[PDB]
Amino acid sequence: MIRNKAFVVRLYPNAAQTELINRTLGSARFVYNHFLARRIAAYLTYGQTSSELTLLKQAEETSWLSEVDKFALQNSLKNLETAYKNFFRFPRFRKKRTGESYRTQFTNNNIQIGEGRLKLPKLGWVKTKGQQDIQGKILNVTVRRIHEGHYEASVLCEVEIPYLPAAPKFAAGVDVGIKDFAIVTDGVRFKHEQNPKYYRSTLKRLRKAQQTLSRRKKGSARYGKAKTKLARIHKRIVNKRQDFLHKLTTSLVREYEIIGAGWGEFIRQLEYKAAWYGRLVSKDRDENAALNIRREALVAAG
RNA sequence: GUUGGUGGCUGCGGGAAUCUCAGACACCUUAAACGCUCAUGGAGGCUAUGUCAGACCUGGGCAAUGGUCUGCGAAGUGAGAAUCACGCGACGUCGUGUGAGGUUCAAGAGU
Repeated sequence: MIRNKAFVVRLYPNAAQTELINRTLGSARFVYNHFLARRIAAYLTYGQTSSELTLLKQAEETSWLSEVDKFALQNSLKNLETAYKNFFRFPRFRKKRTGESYRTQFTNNNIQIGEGRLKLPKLGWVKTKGQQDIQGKILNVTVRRIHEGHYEASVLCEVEIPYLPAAPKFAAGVDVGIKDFAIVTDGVRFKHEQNPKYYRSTLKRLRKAQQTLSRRKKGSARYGKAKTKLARIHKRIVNKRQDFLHKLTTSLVREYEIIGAGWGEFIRQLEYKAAWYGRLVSKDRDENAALNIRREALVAAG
């Protein structure tokens, strides 16, 4: 019943509270590159990297590392350790991107949920919009920068999600459609889920944005504006796709107890919402393909 | 140089659709296309079809035929505005601070 959910709330920090977010993202990237260089030159362990980070915080040259939140740097070091272990079971550096995130752990109520505000360790009260009601213990907050004027805080909480009631239909055969995104079928009626509106149009706008960026000189101010616009259109495409898939998968979970482009997001959302709401997933051409998928999935399940 | 009817390009409204509002518009019963302003800039920008190859393809090779915009100024470059209500400061505006923003549905995300 207790599920880990990420109440992504749009942050609206002031000038100081966003300067600090920038200086913490840069610091988490810096303490990543520095210790990656140290690890590469070594051929360090968790204790060694923690001690060297503490010395850097006390170092005169890099004293500003202690200004940013400590949990961001600790989790940056943890991510570096995991990446190094995966490469051993020497990854590339971290490049300054538009979309960069840091996460802060929870300790002695350093992070608190306000009405239209969010409390963060070095930031104070950060104004938020669309604060979905939270009734669980905060685990960590992934303060991020989608692009220049867009910040978010994936407040990971342990909120007890309740299982949904009994479902009207027993299965929903879904398969990748040619024209439609997918065709669902309870078994008799073929509800063809058409692709979300203005999806080819927004892909065309994405191509125009990519062409505009490639026409500009890197490191320029107008190049920065075009890069931000490309990031905005990427975020808009992600929002449209994820909203289409959220609505489709919630409709599938509510309407059907079983659910037999962006298909990766579709499958991820379907699986985690099936786990959350108490469902199961078994993992003429379109209609017959969907019917066969439904029949085989139901046979495998039972 | 037009009172009027439909359409969505951009900005805020957390997300999607829709809607107000605002910056521009576009056609005339049609439902498509497009963000805008100023300065600089000086010849290119967009698109359809063909190619495996400019969104270059995989040390080798291809970048063709048309339409469309464009010297009445393209790309690039620098600077700006784009919801509402209260104040504060300075000359009806400009900054600056705070607050609010409709309906339905939805909302785990990240290296």
